[PDB]
Amino acid sequence: KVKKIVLIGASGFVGSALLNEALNRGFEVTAVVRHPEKIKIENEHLKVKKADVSSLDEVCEVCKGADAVISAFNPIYDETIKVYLTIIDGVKKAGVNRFLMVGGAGSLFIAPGLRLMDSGEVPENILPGVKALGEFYLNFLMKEKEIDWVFFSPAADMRPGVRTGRYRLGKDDMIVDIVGNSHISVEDYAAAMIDELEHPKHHQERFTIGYLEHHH
Repeated sequence: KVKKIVLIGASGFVGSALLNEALNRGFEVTAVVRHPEKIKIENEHLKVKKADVSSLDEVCEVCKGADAVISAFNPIYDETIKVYLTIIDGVKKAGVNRFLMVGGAGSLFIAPGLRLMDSGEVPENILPGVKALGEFYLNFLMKEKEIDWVFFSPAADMRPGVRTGRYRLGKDDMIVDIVGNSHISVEDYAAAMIDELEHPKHHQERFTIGYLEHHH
């Protein structure tokens, strides 16, 4: 079973949510962040380390021995795509067989043959980053066979909320509620990610999540 893991980019709303969810469930975690000072969690199953995510040798070194690696790394952008690659290649060179990545909603279908990125529904101010993340999955992950990867596409609108434990799990189509909105809490997204880590249901593929009920 999976016991020891490395969490790359264990900061921000998502990285922090994954960090706490994994420790609370008995995992021994090595969190890699740019600013260790921001983390004040006290637990004997936790190690905090700094690494140059853009350096292949540094990513490879910190992942050695791990049972699995989860990356929550974010975020011109041809440099970004380049970093997404260095991470997965660093993980493969370390010998780990399971890699889980926090994805985006851009590559999800909102209609037959139409992905969210190409629809115009994405806010102008974040389109560049959305496209780069979607392109990495589509043009790189989809051809990878030398590791068991999982790209987890969150709902179009993800923010801090409640850990309800109730939601729909999908594959490639965006999940929307009765009102037509696609959303999920950061806490519920993390709970699902650790569920996939603890009890594998997906292999070399992308899956997604979203609420079915609507808040009032």
